[PDB]
Amino acid sequence: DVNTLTRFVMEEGRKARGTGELTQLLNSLCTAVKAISSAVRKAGIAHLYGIAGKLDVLSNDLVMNMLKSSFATCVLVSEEDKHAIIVEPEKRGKYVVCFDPLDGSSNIDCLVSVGTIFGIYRKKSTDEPSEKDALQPGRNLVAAGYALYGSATMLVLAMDCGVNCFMLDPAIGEFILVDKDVKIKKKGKIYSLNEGYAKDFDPAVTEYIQRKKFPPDNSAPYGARYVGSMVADVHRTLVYGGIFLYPANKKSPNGKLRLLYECNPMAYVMEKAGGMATTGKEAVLDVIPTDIHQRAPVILGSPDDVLEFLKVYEKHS
Amino acid sequence: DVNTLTRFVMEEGRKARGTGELTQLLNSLCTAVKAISSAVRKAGIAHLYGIAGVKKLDVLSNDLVMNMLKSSFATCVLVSEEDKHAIIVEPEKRGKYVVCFDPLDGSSNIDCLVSVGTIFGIYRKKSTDEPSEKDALQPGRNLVAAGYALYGSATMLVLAMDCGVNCFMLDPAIGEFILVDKDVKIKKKGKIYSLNEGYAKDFDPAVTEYIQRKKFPPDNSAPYGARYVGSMVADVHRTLVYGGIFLYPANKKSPNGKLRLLYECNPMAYVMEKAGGMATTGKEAVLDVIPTDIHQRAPVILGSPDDVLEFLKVYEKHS
Amino acid sequence: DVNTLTRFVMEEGRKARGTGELTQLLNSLCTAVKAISSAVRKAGIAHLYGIAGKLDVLSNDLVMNMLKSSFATCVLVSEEDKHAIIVEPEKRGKYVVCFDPLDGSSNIDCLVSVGTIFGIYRKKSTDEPSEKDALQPGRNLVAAGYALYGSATMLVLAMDCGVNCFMLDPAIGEFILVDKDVKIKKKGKIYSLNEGYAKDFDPAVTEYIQRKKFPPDNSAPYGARYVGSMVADVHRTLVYGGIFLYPANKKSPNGKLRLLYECNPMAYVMEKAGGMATTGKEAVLDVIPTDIHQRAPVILGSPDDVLEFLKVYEKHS
Amino acid sequence: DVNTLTRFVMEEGRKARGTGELTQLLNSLCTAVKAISSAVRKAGIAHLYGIAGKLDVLSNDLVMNMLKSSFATCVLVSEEDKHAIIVEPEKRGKYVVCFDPLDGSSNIDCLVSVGTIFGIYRKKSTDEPSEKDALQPGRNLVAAGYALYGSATMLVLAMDCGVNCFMLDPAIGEFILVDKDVKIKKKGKIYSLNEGYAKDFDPAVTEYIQRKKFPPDNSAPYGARYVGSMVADVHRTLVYGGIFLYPANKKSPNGKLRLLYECNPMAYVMEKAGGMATTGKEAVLDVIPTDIHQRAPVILGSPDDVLEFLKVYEKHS
Ligand SMILES: O=C(/N=c1/[nH]cc(Br)s1)NS(=O)(=O)c1cccc(Cl)c1
Ligand SMILES: O=C(/N=c1/[nH]cc(Br)s1)NS(=O)(=O)c1cccc(Cl)c1
Ligand SMILES: O=C(/N=c1/[nH]cc(Br)s1)NS(=O)(=O)c1cccc(Cl)c1
Ligand SMILES: O=C(/N=c1/[nH]cc(Br)s1)NS(=O)(=O)c1cccc(Cl)c1
Repeated sequence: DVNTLTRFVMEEGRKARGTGELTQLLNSLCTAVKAISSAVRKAGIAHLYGIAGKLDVLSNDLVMNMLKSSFATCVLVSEEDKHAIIVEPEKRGKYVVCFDPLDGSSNIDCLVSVGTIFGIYRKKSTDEPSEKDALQPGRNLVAAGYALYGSATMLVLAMDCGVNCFMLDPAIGEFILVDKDVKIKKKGKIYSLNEGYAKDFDPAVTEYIQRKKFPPDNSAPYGARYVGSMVADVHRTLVYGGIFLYPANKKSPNGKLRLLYECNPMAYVMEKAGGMATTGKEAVLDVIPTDIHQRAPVILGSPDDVLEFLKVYEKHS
Repeated sequence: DVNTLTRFVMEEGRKARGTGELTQLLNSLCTAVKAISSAVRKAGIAHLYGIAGVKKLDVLSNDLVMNMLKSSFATCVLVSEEDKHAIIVEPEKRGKYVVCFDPLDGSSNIDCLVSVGTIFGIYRKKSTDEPSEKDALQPGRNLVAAGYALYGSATMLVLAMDCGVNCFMLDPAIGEFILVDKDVKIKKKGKIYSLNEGYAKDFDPAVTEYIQRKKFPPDNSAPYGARYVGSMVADVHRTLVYGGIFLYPANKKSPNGKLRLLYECNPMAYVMEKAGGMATTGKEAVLDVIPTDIHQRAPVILGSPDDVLEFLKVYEKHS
Repeated sequence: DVNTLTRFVMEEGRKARGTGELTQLLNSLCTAVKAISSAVRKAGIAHLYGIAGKLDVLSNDLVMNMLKSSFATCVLVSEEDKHAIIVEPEKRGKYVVCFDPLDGSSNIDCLVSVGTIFGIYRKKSTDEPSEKDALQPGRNLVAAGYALYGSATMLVLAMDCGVNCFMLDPAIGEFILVDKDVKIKKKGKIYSLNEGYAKDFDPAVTEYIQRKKFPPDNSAPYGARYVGSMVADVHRTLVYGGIFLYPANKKSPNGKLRLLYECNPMAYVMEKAGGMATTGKEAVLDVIPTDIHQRAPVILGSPDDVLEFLKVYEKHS
Repeated sequence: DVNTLTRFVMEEGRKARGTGELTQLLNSLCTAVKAISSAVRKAGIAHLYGIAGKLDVLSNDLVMNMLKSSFATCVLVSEEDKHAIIVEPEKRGKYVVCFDPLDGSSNIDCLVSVGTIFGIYRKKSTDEPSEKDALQPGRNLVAAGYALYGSATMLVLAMDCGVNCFMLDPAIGEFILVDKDVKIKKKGKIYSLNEGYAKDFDPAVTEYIQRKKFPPDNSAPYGARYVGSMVADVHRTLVYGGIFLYPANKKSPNGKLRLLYECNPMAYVMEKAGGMATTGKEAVLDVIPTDIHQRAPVILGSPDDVLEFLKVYEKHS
């Protein structure tokens, strides 16, 4: 039987006998994603160019509006907003969502794949909601995922039941389930990082990469892929296996990427898919945050590859 | 005024008082590219998943381009990455142009939603003889027109001709290519390098040193950033937009590189040069190589002239 | 607040504290309507004309398959099928659905508006599901409506809460709520029927139509519109007021329109809009059917006009 | 061999060895139509209804700006504008274009089919361009036709070579040629007019219609259809045969439909497809306009139908 994202969320919902609040939130987000996809693919661009005589802002506005009006959220953290948004009393629900509405967008000039990253938490207690409700480790995530706007638009959604991939059929505006209960490869053949900054690498990253290009065990060198758009690189890592790194270098002791709405959601997907995600010192999902916009170093991917990185990291102490 | 691919080509076609054969061919190419875009974006996939309840994308793309160009009445010889021999347009349908194309480059990785693209190169038929494969064995310098469609976050057609490089965005709401960047030029010098470093162990000594300089400059400037989508169209378009360098060079294991000359390297080299950039095999100009085999490979280094020169410096230092 | 069909239905569903079955059915139906729309609008027609080297049947398959896989239905009556379809046991839910997957497709050659009409009942007994479960008077309906594939695609949904119209935004495949709680005008200015067949008219219809064209007082005669496509004429009757007629006569004593999946859901929509629908002898919604494909006469629309028609009808009784 | 509007026009443009100016006019009109089609199908309506927190006017702007920018036109007349628009000198071309950018749009509240109608003349006078330039009889037309935004969008183009029908495939934004060298039936079985004006009909019309309902030879009575939107009524007349009438009445002593951009284009299409269009007095195409917004009575369709009507017009002087 054909399955759609809306249908799959409603049946998972009916199974868990929940109130429907998580379904309303996910459906609202699904609508936002289709709106973002439409804009990203430049639908209606001819009007801008004067046929009848911003994108990251629109993306944020779309996600903000869709979630507020969902009556399922109370606290919203976005890459585009210095402070958490507190949902007005009347539209309040029990969920905290942290999102990146259009990751990769500063490089949209070249039509690079971009994406939307999201993670959903249950609010902490009865206390009037505040920014603190967002300061939660990944381990608390109820659901997470992303929409990649690549050659086609795909939504990846991870929850307790696992990871499922839905392709947007733009002819009908519907996410079709194409990959069920997906699991990452145990070990891959591709590593992904910005090698351009080799100079600043932690000695362990240097040795790990060296092991990829010159294995001392006669096996084939890994290929390298690095798009520079996190959703794109993480998606390829999920689909093909391998390793993706944005490591802590001595000048950036906490990485570049953001914990709340890039690192945590991706780590949740990875683990739900049977891969791993570490900062080097600990599981990404175990980091306890003190700032909504704080950074984290991150290495994720196939378990065999991330265990191999960790083993090297342990050696260098 | 608002300009569209078709408006642009008819406009240029009139300025030069041509027959309209090249215009008819581009129009057809544009129709096939919208159809490839639609399918790449997975419109109608719900039916394949049994919503009511065929072809692989590379095959469909090939059939779309072949069939559009044939029926254009503007072509006589078609070479595709997908077909071993040149296709010889049947006589009733024959025109004066030779097209070499890769109908869906980068498709071997379409499983992870990577940016894919269509690449094309157009030649005037030289000789007087019945058309044949040999007509496609023209050096890059003979190209009347070339470019590519990139099916990325959005769809863009890049069209290069004698008058420069023009970038058209597809508005899928109306199915028009909108001219959004006129007469494009690449930066003299960029801050990105693009190649598969995974295969460093097989690098040409010259490639190894060039890359080491990018990562640890001797003049202590800031090191370049690295990017490699692994899809040529995407890597070459970024090169064109942010400047820098893209490499797919020869080594011992592949003395002639991996990328194809007629339908990948030539068209991208032509684009690069019309945008005032540089494309080299290391020993000669990509555009100057005389082909002997329609599917022959070429090493390619292309991008900002200052990066390409700097690579040649290092390549010369190693003979 | 922006509202969609999915969000609307989940909202009305949580208010009523129902299980979700109705909502899964409406979501499935809505997905089918999007697919019918895309095909009606000829998306992908270039492939059939050879760019690379049934519509009534497809519309039927889309609805049948989406409804079957909704888990919300047990008996399906279609214009297109001789007998009722009984959903296999693993898939059985509580609703009986009666539909016309592509009303008006008869004249789709001239690109006249076509539509999808549906009516939803609850199965009444715990008997094994059979055709008989579809033999309910329209008073028994839980939901009814239609999709109109016209200049735009619109979904009109009637429930106890009233009639709501949703406009499909094809950019994103969401039906947007555009008219809340619609009511028909008390009296209209438009009469709609096939006047070409006047020689066969009942003498009551003849006189009623004669009075529309030749008022006894000094009032404006009525204008006339007849698309010949039932969804289009009914939707116009809904928005502008007036009367639509496909009445009985000597040659066709039970009219020509089908009761289960044409007259009943239009009668329902009309009555929820504060309008009327009669056979001439009784309300359409009170007819007890004995055959799934039985015909009914229908005269519907503004209450003042239908009451007037009934006045004239009775004069010839 | 698949054919598209742009390709067909180029092929035709090359045969006749023309300069390409008309091809640029037509391509520009084709682009305008796709943009109107997309607005009429309400793409991006979600943004108007607050998802991120006038159509005849837009249809007019699209057609005007596309025509102006084509360099192929000098004088433009539009249903929407009081006076002829005189193209600025730097953009001037040789063609005069009369159009109704969105016909039937007054009833679009009910999602009735709408359309775009155009007629194209070569400028005949050597005077500076002015309104007079648009005042030629329809006999002078070089090309005419319409787009019908029905259940799908079709462009109908009529020129010297006859009438051709193109279906818009909105997946790729290309009009695909679907019916070549179209001919209307010699005699039809449907008549089309607003019978609500029966009180104002002159005796010839009244008699003609009587015959359609009560044939004096015991052939089958005609069916009646009247969408009330001219493009739809005329397209059906084209596709199925029969007759479409809009005679004069007390509100419209000179008739209702506009001669320049409603009656001429349709008459031209009708004549090229082997049909007829009359005012009762003379061919619509032979009427010599004096005002750009002047109206005309029109009776058009199958030849044997218009001939039968003209006989009855004769019998009443
Ligand atoms: O969807 C829910 N409940 C429902 N009941 C009926 C319908 Br239709 S949806 N509940 S939940 O939102 O809390 C939930 C629980 C688990 C998984 C999901 Cl994805 C959603
Ligand atoms: O289009 C051409 N001529 C025309 N005549 C009328 C029209 Br409309 S187009 N000629 S060409 O195809 O040979 C040509 C020449 C130069 C540039 C282009 Cl891109 C196309
Ligand atoms: O949807 C229902 N309940 C729900 N619980 C949670 C979600 Br999310 S929907 N109930 S119902 O399907 O029975 C129903 C009841 C009344 C109206 C509607 Cl249109 C739907
Ligand atoms: O198109 C024209 N000429 C051309 N030359 C090359 C191309 Br490509 S089009 N001429 S025309 O515009 O005047 C013309 C003539 C007859 C029919 C048409 Cl529809 C168009």
